[PDB]
Amino acid sequence: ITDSLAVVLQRRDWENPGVTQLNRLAAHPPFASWRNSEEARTDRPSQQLRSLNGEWRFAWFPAPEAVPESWLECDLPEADTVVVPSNWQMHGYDAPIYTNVTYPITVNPPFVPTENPTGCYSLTFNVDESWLQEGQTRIIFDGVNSAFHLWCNGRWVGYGQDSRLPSEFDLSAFLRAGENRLAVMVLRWSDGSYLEDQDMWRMSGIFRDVSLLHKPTTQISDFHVATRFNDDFSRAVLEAEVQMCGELRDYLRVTVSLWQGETQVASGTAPFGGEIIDERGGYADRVTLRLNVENPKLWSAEIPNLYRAVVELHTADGTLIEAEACDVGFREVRIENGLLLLNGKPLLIRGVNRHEHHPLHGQVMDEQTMVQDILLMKQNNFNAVRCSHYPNHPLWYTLCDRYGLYVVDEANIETHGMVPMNRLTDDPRWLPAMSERVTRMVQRDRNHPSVIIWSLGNESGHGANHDALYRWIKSVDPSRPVQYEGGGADTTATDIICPMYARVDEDQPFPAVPKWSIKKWLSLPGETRPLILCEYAHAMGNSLGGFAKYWQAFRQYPRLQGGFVWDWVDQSLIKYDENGNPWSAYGGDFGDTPNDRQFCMNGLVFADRTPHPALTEAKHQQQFFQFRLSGQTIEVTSEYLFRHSDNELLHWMVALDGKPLASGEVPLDVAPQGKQLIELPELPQPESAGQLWLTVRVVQPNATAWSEAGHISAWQQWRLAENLSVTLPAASHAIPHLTTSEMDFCIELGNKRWQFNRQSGFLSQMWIGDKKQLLTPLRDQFTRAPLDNDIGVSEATRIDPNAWVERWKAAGHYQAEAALLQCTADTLADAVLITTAHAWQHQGKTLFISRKTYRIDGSGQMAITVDVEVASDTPHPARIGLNCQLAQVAERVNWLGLGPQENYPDRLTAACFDRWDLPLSDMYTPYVFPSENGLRCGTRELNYGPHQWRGDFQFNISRYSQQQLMETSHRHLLHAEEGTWLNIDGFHMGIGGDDSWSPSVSAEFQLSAGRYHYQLVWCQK
Amino acid sequence: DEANIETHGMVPMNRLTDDPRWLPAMSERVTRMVQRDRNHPSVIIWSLGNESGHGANHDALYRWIKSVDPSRPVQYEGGGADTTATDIICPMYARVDEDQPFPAVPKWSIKKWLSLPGETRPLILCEYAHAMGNSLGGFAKYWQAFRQYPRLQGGFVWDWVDQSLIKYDENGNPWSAYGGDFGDTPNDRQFCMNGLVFADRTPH
Amino acid sequence: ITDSLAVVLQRRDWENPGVTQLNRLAAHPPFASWRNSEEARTDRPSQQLRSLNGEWRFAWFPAPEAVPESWLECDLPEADTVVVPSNWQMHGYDAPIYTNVTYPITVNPPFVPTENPTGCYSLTFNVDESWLQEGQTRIIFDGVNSAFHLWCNGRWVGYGQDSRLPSEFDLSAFLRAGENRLAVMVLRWSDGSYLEDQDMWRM
Ligand SMILES: OC[C@H]1O[C@@H](O[C@H]2[C@H](O)[C@@H](O)[C@H](O)O[C@@H]2CO)[C@H](F)[C@@H](O)[C@H]1O
Ligand SMILES: OC[C@H]1O[C@@H](O[C@H]2[C@H](O)[C@@H](O)[C@H](O)O[C@@H]2CO)[C@H](F)[C@@H](O)[C@H]1O
Ligand SMILES: [Mg+2]
Ligand SMILES: [Mg+2]
Ligand SMILES: [Mg+2]
Ligand SMILES: [Mg+2]
Ligand code: NA
Ligand code: NA
Ligand code: NA
Ligand code: NA
Repeated sequence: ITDSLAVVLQRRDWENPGVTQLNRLAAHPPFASWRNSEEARTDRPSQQLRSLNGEWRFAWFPAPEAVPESWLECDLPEADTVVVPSNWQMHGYDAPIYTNVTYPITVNPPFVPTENPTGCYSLTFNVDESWLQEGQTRIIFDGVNSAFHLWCNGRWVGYGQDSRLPSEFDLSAFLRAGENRLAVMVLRWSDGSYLEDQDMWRMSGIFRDVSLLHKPTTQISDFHVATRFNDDFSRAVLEAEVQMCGELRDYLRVTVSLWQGETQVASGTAPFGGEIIDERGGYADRVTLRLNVENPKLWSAEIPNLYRAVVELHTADGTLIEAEACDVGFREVRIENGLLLLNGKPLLIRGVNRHEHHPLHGQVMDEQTMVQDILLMKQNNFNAVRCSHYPNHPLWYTLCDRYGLYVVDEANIETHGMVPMNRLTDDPRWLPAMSERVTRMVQRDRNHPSVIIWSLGNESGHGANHDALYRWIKSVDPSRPVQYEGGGADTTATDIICPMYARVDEDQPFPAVPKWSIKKWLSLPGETRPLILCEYAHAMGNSLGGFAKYWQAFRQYPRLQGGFVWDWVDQSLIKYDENGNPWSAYGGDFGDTPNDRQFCMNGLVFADRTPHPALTEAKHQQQFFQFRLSGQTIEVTSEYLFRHSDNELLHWMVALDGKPLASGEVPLDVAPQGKQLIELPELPQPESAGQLWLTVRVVQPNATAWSEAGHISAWQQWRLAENLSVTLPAASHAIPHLTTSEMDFCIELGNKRWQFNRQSGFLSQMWIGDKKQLLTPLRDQFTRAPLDNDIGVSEATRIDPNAWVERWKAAGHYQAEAALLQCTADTLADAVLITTAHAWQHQGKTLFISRKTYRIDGSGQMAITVDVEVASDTPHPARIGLNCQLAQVAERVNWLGLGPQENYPDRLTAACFDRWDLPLSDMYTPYVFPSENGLRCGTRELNYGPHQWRGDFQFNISRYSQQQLMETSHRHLLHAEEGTWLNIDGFHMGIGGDDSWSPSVSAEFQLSAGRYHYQLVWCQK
Repeated sequence: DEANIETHGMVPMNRLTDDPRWLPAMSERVTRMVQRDRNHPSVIIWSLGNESGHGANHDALYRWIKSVDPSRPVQYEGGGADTTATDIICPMYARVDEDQPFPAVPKWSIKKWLSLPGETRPLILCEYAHAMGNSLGGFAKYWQAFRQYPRLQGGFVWDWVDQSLIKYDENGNPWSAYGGDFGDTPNDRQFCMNGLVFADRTPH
Repeated sequence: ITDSLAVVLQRRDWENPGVTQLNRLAAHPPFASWRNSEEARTDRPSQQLRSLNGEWRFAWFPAPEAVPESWLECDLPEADTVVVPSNWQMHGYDAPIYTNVTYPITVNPPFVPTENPTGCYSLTFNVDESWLQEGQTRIIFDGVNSAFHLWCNGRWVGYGQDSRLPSEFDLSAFLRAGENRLAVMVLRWSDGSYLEDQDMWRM
């Protein structure tokens, strides 16, 4: 009766910040309750641990109040069978929502909306009775979003809040032998929601594991590990504190053993009872052991050396009651003199922020995925990750511990949508709620070596609640520093200056919470902390421009110790078309309102875990080896702090315009932070004209746990020389033949023919034989299909006048009208010469002026010359080039320039100058939300079909016009056009990326010169 | 002004104070006081309570106040009288010249305490000169020290009035009662009597 | 029904450190709500402020569970008339205890003892309706030791812990014009007790 919904729901615990849990047990590190040492030791699987994951019964309701009492007793008829864990929105029950800042619900804390989607989960299962006899049996919910009530065998059990941490309950008193039934009522909204405003998809359900744990009545209730070292790390002290629950008896003992794989390194045994702590005594129920270790093996992202620790609770006679264990890593994290140190050295964080997201599973995680991520990261030179913005699936930590990644554990608190942001955080009333959120995380994760920094959450302003919490940790766990960006990134609540989106050299002086250039920030009067950006280089779409600027600063300023890119994967979901075709969806794609469109897409990889081109730039900028070239010597520098170049091969090679003339292989031998000199054999001195370039690569001969054999970890290239061509084109036996008409001019030469329309002034068509070559005339082009960055947050409804796109639009760039100023033809002794002049205008203003010359000789080549003038008072144009639609369509693309991936002016350091050949398809970048893409710069020769272009330009080539791209919102809606679209740019604006909601392209990358010149050569084979 | 928190009987004393679980409870206790009394000029120091050992909960609370009300210092004696949780060294019952070196929470002579390596805070005894019955011997010793050492800024005597209650004899005669006088068990007898004045407010 | 003891006491909020209050308003400095400057200025007395101190009706029980639902509705027969504020031990209801360090009860947080002396206080009073028309009306307990539940006109209102600070509740929705009745159930032990071990008389 009191177990009745009617009654339980009476209280509406989900609308009371004062109630965050009911009868939930206390937090702690991971238990298995092994009943055998070896097992625990070898991390086998414990039988006192049982998963309840699988098929369950589900039913959905628009509101809690609509639930039926029967439910408690009996399963429903209309119930469905579902797999757990999972997100109900992923099963079509309701929609997933995608907002960033704005709360999905109405802001009226601590009130949630009357219509609050309820998910009734139920499960019937059997229990061994042996369990029922002795010991304790509890259930564990690794993750339930957002809040929920629980019943067992018809009996009300408890309540819980905080979608990201475990919830435990003692079932011991509700279990019957044999068949039992669980009834979990889960709710979308709760007061907890107010603390969970992360910019992610808003979902719900039992998205994390469910289990049962059988523990002895007298058991290990908790334990902590700590390492201490001597000044040189030649000796450590493992110190373990253990707490027990149960019946205290003098024959109880505890043994802690340290293992190095097969070897037992140290052991210690003792009886309960601590040292005096105060006037009343000590902890009778605790005990602390101290193990000494000589020449311990240190743990690091570079070399995750691990040890295993075993905690055995037993009697004096030797009888074991139970065992617990964990992996241990010897490392010391400390901030000293402005620097963040690890094991004595100063780190350089090559980090990234990462959400728990699966295109198919929603927020549900699994080993497989996790590992994928890890491997990728490692493979791309990352060494750290930030749990944006809640505690992760437990397994994660282990993996990181094992694989080697620095981690920032972050509390599940974001109140982004409040106003002002710290409205809650500065309120005592919410303190307790917040507290729970921090404390619990700590208790759970504190023994993992990979965790090196605690974080109080994200975007929640700065409030006293923070200060208090910050302090709490400090007292409880002094082994790791604490950071928090809210309220200015340098408050009393952070041990590190951890801004987000601060620029390298430019200040953004917002009131109250200005973002200084990072170099300046460091030097403010009185400032002494290290600086690490919690978020930077917004990777939304075609982005990452400027990345190198950061890396360079990082490398030059000691106190700038890196940052975490934003972010790992796109938060895109799959949908299907009627043909059962899957496609990537984003904000509003589920009729979800309100929503933030593509904003959920900012990763370096696609949800499927396929890389965006940007990834490469990252990998390159983050390499662990740095090169210097001096004469014939290569200087190599190691950015490793702990390892030696023991799996490194250096391949080098020389080529002339793509023609390889020499290669070499040299094994690396460099100590962490050391230098290696590399002597080059005498280099070739070709006569032929061209550019001589040197290229080095670093290879990993042997595979690793995270990499294959032959992995490339670093590269670098240099231009050795140049041999200017002083040659002359041999004579032609003939010369083109001009032919006027009213409409045009005709140039003929053999099978070749070119035509220029006299009204438009453009080269309208050209033939080879009887084959027309263009579907569209060759013309000047000044715009681009806006990048995400070009758009920012401008919306049709709510336009952002400073967005590039906005300006371009307003300027009429997108719709200016060309006007022939002049067009003439002339016959020279050795060729035909055409000259034109056009003007683009808009509303009486002249934006650009394009003056060209086309000169066709007897060799059949057409040389083009372009000179443009840009009004100083118009917004710098996205680009300056030409375009046309070629009638032909080929398989491959071959060029001599920067490659092979997409590269832009402010994003091309990772690219190499060579000869590339790819399939047309590869020249396209399937950004979910479409825009200008696939460009390659620094090109000297381009070949497609019978065509060849020469000069010095950048280009792109695909089947989609810029207009198409510009007019389509999803990749899945593009359809190839008739021939091949080609854009050849003399110049192209940068892409930016410092952030995606303001103009982020640096001046050096803007087309602000006023006058531009370029030349080109076109021919056929 | 002192928060309503004493866990004296725990064991060890900070059993609760060092537990997150009790944090919220404790919090309420502090926060609320502050919100209520902060505008009174007479209040010049906030105190986190009494005899509850020293626990993280304390640190957090200490900090909270500091942030919210920077106008007054915060003190707390628990756990040694000189923890990170107090702006002042505020022991109770430390002697003028003699040290009482209890393990973990020794009570140094107050003159010595001041000079410990690294110590810089002022010292004010939160409790001293136990006025139980025929007492107060030695009082002058303190006063003199106080007067001679700048950093010794005084203290609060323990305590004002006797905590005695009235009872009646059969002749309807009233009489002062103490521990166990109500059959109350267990009890601490006269210990409730340590004032400078009698409950009626008549001076000792 | 949900206002029923049977139901309310179900939860045993007094044995849960997680629950320290229910529907209690937020803390703040002292208000009078003067409606005239001068008054406030000269610290006169505000009429938006009313004392409920005086004679009330009291009844004592060895345990909460022993209370009678009737109580909610109707005053008791065996109820006594008492002055408030006051300490029930001072009226002979039970004994005052004098321990210093040692807890008066058994140490088993957050558990309190089954026999936990309950004091049922009740009060019937009249409310001007003008108050009932506009504005907000709340009640204020300057001090209740140690924990307690509250009802107004038969309706369950809230809960509170911490014997030394005020507890406030908005009555606005439970008041009727004219006659109203308050029912306050007060408890000796509560989880709060674990935080109130001062060496003083336990009342
Ligand atoms: O990828 C989204 C990021 O948004 C930033 O917040 C911006 C927000 O995008 C913008 O709409 C608003 O005008 O300004 C905010 C600046 O605080 C976040 F800060 C990032 O962490 C991402 O969520
Ligand atoms: O007036 C009583 C005072 O007792 C002190 O505590 C003593 C206690 O009296 C004694 O029985 C025990 O052995 O040692 C305690 C020392 O911590 C208090 F500290 C004072 O504040 C008074 O309560
Ligand atoms: Mg709640
Ligand atoms: Mg956000
Ligand atoms: Mg309680
Ligand atoms: Mg005491
Ligand atoms: Na640096
Ligand atoms: Na985003
Ligand atoms: Na002095
Ligand atoms: Na006393």
